[PDB]
Amino acid sequence: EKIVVPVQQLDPQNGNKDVGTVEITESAYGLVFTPKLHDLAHGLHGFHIHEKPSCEPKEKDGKLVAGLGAGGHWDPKQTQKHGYPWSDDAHMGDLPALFVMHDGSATTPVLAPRLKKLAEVKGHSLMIHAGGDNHSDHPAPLGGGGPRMACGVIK
Amino acid sequence: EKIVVPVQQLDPQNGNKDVGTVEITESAYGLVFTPKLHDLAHGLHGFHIHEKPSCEPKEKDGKLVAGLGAGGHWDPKQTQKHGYPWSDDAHMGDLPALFVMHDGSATTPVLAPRLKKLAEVKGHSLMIHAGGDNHSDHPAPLGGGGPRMACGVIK
Ligand code: HEM
Ligand SMILES: [Cu+2]
Ligand SMILES: [Cu+2]
Ligand SMILES: [Zn+2]
Ligand SMILES: [Zn+2]
Repeated sequence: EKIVVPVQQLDPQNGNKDVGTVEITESAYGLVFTPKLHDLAHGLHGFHIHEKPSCEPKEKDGKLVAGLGAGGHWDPKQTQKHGYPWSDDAHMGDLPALFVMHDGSATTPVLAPRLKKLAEVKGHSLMIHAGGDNHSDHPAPLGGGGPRMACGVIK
Repeated sequence: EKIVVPVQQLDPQNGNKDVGTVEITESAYGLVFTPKLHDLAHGLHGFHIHEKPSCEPKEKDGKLVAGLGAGGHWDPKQTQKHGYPWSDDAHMGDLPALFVMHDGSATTPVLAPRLKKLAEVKGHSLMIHAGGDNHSDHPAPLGGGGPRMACGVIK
């Protein structure tokens, strides 16, 4: 089995852009997230599963915020702490960061060892942030991901 | 409890340079390699455990080849195939790639889900290549890592 997650670059004002897919598969050691993305900003990006199966924007402080409809990091165990993908004190949605090369493409797979079966992740959203991920809530909350750059619904 | 691996940039002609350490720790999901490196060439770099506890150069067909004293990828199960860290068909030494930022720093930890205890990696070497790693032997052997850029002995 695999899940093919369609991913859009988010722009609530001018309209989202299709940027490819991320394929989720089961390895013998956890779920593998294999990007097949194009036309994204180069850099190493925070990459997390968020709670709600939505990539819609939401209003906050008289501004429409991209991706905010996805809610927070997926946290079924209620750690209320952002962390490493191999830490049991981290949100279940915390994945290794996603690398976009200088040409805007992302093709480097990453493992989430705590996630074992595809059924676990259905009904949630897959988010790529503008910033990175130091896998801590310090010095910036949620790894320093910041704005939500691209998103797809996992189902 | 950790192994602190001292790492040098390899240059047989001009002399090696000290570039920091990589710390190895146990997690509940395998060994974690946490780099604390500086002044390396930027890029996504192949990162593997090699067979021999040496970072010395070795002459091959009349050329002194940096790091060749380390031997090949550590392959105790004899897969004879370079692959993903989460595949049982891959060399045991196959790690996720090492990110070196433009400022020369490497600080992004990676997981080896098939390695469980610190003792298993002692007596080997930790290699960082000039090239990348597509975790295949095609289109280039050994993921396209090419030359050996930096190394430390795991003790
Ligand atoms: C770990 C994170 C990063 C890695 C591994 C990385 C690596 C690279 C590599 C390998 C290249 C192409 C080789 C070269 O021409 O030098 C490159 C190009 C470049 N990178 Fe990065 N980079 C990272 C993050 C960033 C960030 C955050 C920025 C700035 C937003 C940036 C800006 C650039 C620019 C301007 C180029 C030149 C490509 C061009 O001429 O259009 N990089 N980077
Ligand atoms: Cu996120
Ligand atoms: Cu190697
Ligand atoms: Zn998180
Ligand atoms: Zn290998």
